[PDB]
Amino acid sequence: SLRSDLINALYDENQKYDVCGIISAEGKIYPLGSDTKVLSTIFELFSRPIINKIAEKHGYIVEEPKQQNHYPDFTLYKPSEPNKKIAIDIKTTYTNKENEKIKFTLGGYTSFIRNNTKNIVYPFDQYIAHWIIGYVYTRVATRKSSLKTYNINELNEIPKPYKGVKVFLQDKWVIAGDLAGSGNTTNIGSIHAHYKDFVEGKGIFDSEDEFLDYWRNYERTSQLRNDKYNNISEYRNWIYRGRK
Amino acid sequence: SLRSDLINALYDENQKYDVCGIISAEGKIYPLGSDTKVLSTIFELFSRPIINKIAEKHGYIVEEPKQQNHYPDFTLYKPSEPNKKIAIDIKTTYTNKENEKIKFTLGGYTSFIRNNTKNIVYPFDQYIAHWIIGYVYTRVATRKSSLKTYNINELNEIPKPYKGVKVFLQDKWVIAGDLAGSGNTTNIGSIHAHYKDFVEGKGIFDSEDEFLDYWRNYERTSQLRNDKYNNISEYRNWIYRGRK
DNA sequence: GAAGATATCTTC
DNA sequence: GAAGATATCTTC
Repeated sequence: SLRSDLINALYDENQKYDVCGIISAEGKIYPLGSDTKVLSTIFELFSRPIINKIAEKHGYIVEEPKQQNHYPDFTLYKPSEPNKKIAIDIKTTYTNKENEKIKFTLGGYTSFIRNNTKNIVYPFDQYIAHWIIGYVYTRVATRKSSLKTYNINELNEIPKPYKGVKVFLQDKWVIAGDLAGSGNTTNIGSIHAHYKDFVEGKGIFDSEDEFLDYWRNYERTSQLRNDKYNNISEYRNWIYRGRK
Repeated sequence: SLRSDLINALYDENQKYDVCGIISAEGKIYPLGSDTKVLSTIFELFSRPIINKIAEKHGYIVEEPKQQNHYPDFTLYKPSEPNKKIAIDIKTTYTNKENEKIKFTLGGYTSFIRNNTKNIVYPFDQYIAHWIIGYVYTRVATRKSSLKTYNINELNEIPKPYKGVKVFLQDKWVIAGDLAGSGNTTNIGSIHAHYKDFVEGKGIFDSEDEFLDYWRNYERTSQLRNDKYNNISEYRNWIYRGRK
């Protein structure tokens, strides 16, 4: 499908290429940093051409936000299906040691999921799928060699600020958890699990609708949540007790 | 001085080079996006090797954070002078037009400026200077070639996601304003001005200490601030009335 | 201007 | 766990 094609394209691309720096048109190379502020951006840019290749070959139009801070990174839709859009968002996190638990922030829980037109390229109801391309890299301490510029034929001399980058595509609802991903920035937290649970889709919500509802009624602070619900069990009991 | 040499070196690199993408060790090129989450990271890395070079020419050890959200981007210091460290931060903003007013977020007003050791590589009292390397770009839109990947002999075809980047170096207190630069994430706001005034140093505070005192006592919300002070003027009257 | 969005992590 | 930090922007 588009999806299985996308993931194979993703793994493939990830297996064959290791990003090492930013190149200037004049040919000069600036190495990278080993922090997520850098790598999430790098990984976002690394994905762009892959998603578009695969998308294109499946008859889908690829549209990026024109304005800043509008979900999603990538809006996909067959021209014949304007109301069957697929939102693709790229998220990154790190691991201190290769093979340890990860967790992602899954976007706002007080923005577009609460306001059909807020911070989004197309009204939310126009999307049928919300996919997450999650990159995970193992941190690598910066070396002195990073503080230098490089030439095109010194690429492998350039040090990488990561090790073990693994990628996955999964449905946002299937990887969502019941714990906030951020505090002041009110993000949905994903499940706290190892890379494979994200691939295999080891979620905790029964459907995409349960996901959306839990998050639509999640209170911003623990004080407010402790008198309503704070985890999937208490949500269900809250639904049961009549919402409440 | 380290500073005039830094500013000049910055000017010149920015003048001789245009960042146009990320490069993989294998030579494949993914072009850049047009938002600041990309360009800030890009201008940030661009600056790394320039700052390092000038600091070493001037006999200064350069230190980046080991830790992730620890100011400053660069801690420069002469071995001989451990308590006379200089903090350097790279910040980016954009203009829809080519020469319009700009403003920067100058970092938190509730972290290291309030707790000597919070979110900072070295205690705040070991820094005798806090510099800002500011980048401004005019946003340009495209895609007629941004969603493809290029090869090294193709750097020329790549579209650059910006126009008119300008860079300046200035003491944070000298460009600090009196209005928050962010709400929930509590950032210091710079002055709202033209590129020239930042270069110039057309600030509003009397001294770095007035800058720090204003910001250390700034209430997080307007409700709290309307009963105290909300601008340099009211703050001064507040100092006068006996810090009350 | 004020508050809260964009994404992700560390601190408390 | 919660809350608040990292940086910058848009929305209100």
